[PDB]
Amino acid sequence: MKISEFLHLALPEEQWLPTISGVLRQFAEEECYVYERPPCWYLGKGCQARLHINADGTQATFIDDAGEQKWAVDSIADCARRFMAHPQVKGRRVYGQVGFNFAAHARGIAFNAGEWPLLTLTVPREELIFEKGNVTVYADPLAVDTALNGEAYKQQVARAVAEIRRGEYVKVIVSRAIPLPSRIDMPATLLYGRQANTPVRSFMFRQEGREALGFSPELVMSVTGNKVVTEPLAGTRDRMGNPEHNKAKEAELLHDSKEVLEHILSVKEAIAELEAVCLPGSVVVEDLMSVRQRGSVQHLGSGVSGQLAENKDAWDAFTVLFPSITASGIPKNAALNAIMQIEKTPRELYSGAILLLDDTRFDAALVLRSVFQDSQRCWIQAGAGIIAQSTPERELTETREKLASIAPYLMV
Amino acid sequence: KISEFLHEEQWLPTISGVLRQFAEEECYVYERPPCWYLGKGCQARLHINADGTQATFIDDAGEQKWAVDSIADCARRFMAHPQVKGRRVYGQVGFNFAAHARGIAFNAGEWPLLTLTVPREELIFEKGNVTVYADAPLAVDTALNGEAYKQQVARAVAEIRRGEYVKVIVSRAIPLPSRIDMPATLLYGRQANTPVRSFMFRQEGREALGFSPELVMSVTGNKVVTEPLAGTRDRMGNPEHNKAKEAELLHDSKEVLEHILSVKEAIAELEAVCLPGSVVVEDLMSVRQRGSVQHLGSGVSGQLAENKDAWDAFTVLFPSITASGIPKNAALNAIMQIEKTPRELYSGAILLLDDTRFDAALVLRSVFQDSQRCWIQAGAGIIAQSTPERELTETREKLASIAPYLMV
Ligand SMILES: [Mg+2]
Ligand SMILES: [Mg+2]
Repeated sequence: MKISEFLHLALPEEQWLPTISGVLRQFAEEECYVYERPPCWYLGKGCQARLHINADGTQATFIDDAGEQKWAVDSIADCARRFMAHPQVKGRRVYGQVGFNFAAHARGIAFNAGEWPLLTLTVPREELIFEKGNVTVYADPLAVDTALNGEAYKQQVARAVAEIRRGEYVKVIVSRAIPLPSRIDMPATLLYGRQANTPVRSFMFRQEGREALGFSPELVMSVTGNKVVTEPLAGTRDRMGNPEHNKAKEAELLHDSKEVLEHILSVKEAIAELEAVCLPGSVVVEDLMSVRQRGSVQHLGSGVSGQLAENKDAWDAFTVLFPSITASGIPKNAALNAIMQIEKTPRELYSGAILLLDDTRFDAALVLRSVFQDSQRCWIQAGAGIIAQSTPERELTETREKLASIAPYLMV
Repeated sequence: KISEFLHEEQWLPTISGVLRQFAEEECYVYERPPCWYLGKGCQARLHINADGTQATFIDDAGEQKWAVDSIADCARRFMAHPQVKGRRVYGQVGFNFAAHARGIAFNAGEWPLLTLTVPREELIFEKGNVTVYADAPLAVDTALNGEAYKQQVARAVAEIRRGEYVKVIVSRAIPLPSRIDMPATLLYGRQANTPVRSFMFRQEGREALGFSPELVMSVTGNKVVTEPLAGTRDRMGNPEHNKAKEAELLHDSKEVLEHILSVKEAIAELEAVCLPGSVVVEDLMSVRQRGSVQHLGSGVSGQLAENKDAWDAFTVLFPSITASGIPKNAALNAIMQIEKTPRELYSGAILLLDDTRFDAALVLRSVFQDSQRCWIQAGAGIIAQSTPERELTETREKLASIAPYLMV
């Protein structure tokens, strides 16, 4: 039983995000969740009920006010379904994070565990929903050098290009972590970062000593009723200039054969993924290869949709779609294998998903253009789609173009 | 009126037989799985002459001249005519229809811009039955004159790289040593192909036959579909060869780019005539087997707007982007400067209109003959990245879909 209150803040638009970050500052050190899905910002505080999957997928724990329960881990998706069905959870927004290694675990691909949970789902104790200067309450500058270690990355890209030329796989996203000098101030980074971006969703969370914040450029998946959508963005140029340099870069992208190829190969794989969980004949491209503006960078983007088959649910669709093809590679299983052989730090949540599940929707945003901090590390991370035609130098520059989406706006 | 219903392997042979038995008679043959249609004679017809200056309507009662300010409106008038309404109509649309509909100036050829015919008799071949309704291979050298075509391609590449337009189909006509036996060529060529539609028409001393690899348009009720194919490799080797060429096609950046450029234009074309938000890609860039060649193919669909009919959709979609170019009007003008023989029906459409459809097949992989010329024709979509030698070879791969099956 939660009490609710509605407040009209007589606030100008300019003050809406400043007010949201100011609330977040008041949350201090408490566990919390922030999700932007226009026209709303959803803020959760504390933990009423949580599902926790540990880093190697061997232990599932359900926690609520009756205590901890261990659940069987025969399928993480079944644990998720059990969570969502629970009396503590039905009819409440659930805030979730899914780590990169959830994929290897679901697919029976051996992997070296990182430190972060594979999956968590949380119902918060308190919530604030901001919309157009109204609020509903439910209650009971860093300098970072993105050029550094750029040499070792070019080598990783070389290896990938060489492995693609040998036929091992067709596309792989190779990424790099940039260790940061200190922990960051989440509220301020959210404020400055967000105004410098135009993401499909924004998020921030703090849970069990781990935090992340980011400006998600695309959906892994959205399900509303029986309709499932995925939004592959792939093929990039900067937009770090005048409207003229940007338009020239847009033009240079829409017609560059290499980028078009990398885009369309990814879209075809997304179609194939949806066809696995959808009614025959229902999978269509609703928007084909249009340019999407994302702060420092612009990308070719497509929207693909289908109707879920009678025997499939949103967790089946999620398991197939995860991680985004555009953040992993083609064929997906081969690219996942390659990422674990080429990359030398755990991705953790990078290239994973942030979830908001509610009455009408299962919403899953791709974790890119994000910052991560825990007891051991504080970092940003960005990657690039590598294909046969890729060259190490362009791909290093491309990772810098993407890092410029967040790195300038990291605040202490 | 059904007259006879007499109970597949014998269908082609029978069609050939009609064509032979009743030569000197106008005949229209159309394949749309699971049926073949054959029309004979002429109960009513609309004829648009080669420069689009005269529309003639003919029925039994005689001949009429109709106002020809809009060819589409003439076609609509024919379709609502009391002698036509409720009957299947067999049609053809020449390349220069587009120029005319678009108010682009053109040099007229010899063939009609548009004909629509209601036959006097019809045979329908469906599920082991025919239903009757009533009131030597010639050797062709496809290498000859390739140097002239390569200069044509080089000129288009030059114009594209100057920014004059993005894509154009440059084609070449191959004059044949003799007239061909249409019904035998139909039989022999059909067996060697897997087209989306087949046709053979004979009308007013002109004949054309072919194995259409894609639809310009199909309208069924309010749903409009178009089927751009673009991006080609041979399928003329062993299955190992052919599967390797299919994989090479799916990953060749030049082919994928020329394909997606075309698909995006087809989307834009459908958006011009469909309900906002209804236009989708039902099939994105899958390989389509077409005899000597395999192609990247997409299927694009939409719901017609309340104020648009199938003729509005046809005039936007014609000729196929994949047989003309991008932007379409600029490409049409380029074709008219670059090519030196009239396309006539090449890159045009064959139509079948009935109770449950407006179907329009793209005219490629076809042979043509009249009182003056006997020829086959094939082209290639040229973009900034094209190589004249490759495009020449591609035309020869395409021509191999019909040239080996030309029967005298
Ligand atoms: Mg890229
Ligand atoms: Mg081609």
